[PDB]
Order: sequence, then structure tokens, then C-alpha cells
Amino acid sequence: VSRYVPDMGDLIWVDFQAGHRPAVVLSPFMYNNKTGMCLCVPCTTQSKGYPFEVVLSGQERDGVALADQVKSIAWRARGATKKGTVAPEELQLIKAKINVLIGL
Amino acid sequence: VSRYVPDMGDLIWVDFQAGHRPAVVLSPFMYNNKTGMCLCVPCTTQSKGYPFEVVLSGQERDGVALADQVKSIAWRARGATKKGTVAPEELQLIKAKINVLIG
Ligand code: NA
Repeated sequence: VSRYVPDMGDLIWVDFQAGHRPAVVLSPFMYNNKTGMCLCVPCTTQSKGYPFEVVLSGQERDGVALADQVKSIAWRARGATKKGTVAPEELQLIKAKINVLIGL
Repeated sequence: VSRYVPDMGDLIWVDFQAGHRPAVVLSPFMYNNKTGMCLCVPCTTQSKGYPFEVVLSGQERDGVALADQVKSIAWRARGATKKGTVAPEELQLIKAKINVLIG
């Protein structure tokens, strides 16, 4: 049986007891695969309207991904699963910020 | 008195036996200041020679920042302090490795 390995753009659920919430992977498939780690930003239903928030437009519900919050996590050990995939738009809005906080 | 506020490029000591180690701060002063949180990557004296390692060259000794491991931590609460500042090239090399990891 072949475990799910997050790919760039995937929205995943994982634990941070019940500490598990959603996030989205900014780290390319290979990296995620070899290291059992990935770069991602956390998402939540609650929107307080921070500058670095990126709205995610969903079918049924809707939520926000916090782009200032990028963090390295170990998805493998942490039981990360696939809740969906963000539109290339959302993906890029995300990065564009993260570049803002950091950039080239 | 007014707490030190980590700035872009600063090397800080934090709490994550190795000291719950230092990190290099990739966030600008403002964000760090207003938010009470920052983006940084962890540093270690150990090195495995991995693709995302970045050497930080010290006077007495040398170390490495791990560029793939960047994270948001809450420094005010977690009690960050300033251990020094990375070289312009060092900080730059870090950022590149990051966007190398992310388009
Ligand atoms: Na004090």
C-alpha cells in the first residue's frame, strides 16, 4: 500500500488531544517525499482579516490560509492526509506574500 | 526599558540540551514587532552536508542554518535574545535556498 505524499498546492489535514487542523503544502513533491517533511501554511475557518491572510474559495464552506505563518512540519510521522488542492491562483497569492515578508 | 525586537538577518537565541537553539530571523522588524512573531530558520553546530544547509562563518567557530526548516515562532512569549547578525551574503544565501524550495 502506498502512502499519500503531499504535493505542492495540496491542502492537507494533520495534527498540531485532538490538535489536528488543515494546511497547504508549499514544498515540491520530491522534497516532501525524501525528508518526510514539507513547508506549509495553516488554514482556518476563522478570518480576523490580517494582511497576510489568503482567502480560500471552496465549494461548500470557505476559509483562510495564513501566509505569514509558513512552517516546516513532518507530515509523514504526523499522519497528513489530503483534503483537496488549491487553485494555482490561491497558491500564487500565498507565495507572493511570503515573498513580500522575505522575497528574493 | 524596551525589549529587543528581532530584525531581518539577526541571529537570536530561543527555546524550541543544545539550548533549544539559535535561529536566523528572516522577518522584517515591523512584522516581528507588531505581531510578536517572526519567521526564522534554526541553526546547529552539527552538519550533515545537506542541500539546504547554509554555512554561517563565525570568528571563533562555524555553524549552519537550515533553510528548508523555516518556521513561524512566537518570540516575545518564547523569549528571544540577540546573539549577533549574519552577513549580508549569508542571509541572502538563505533566502535563495528558500525560494529554491518554493517557487
Ligand atoms: Na524582563
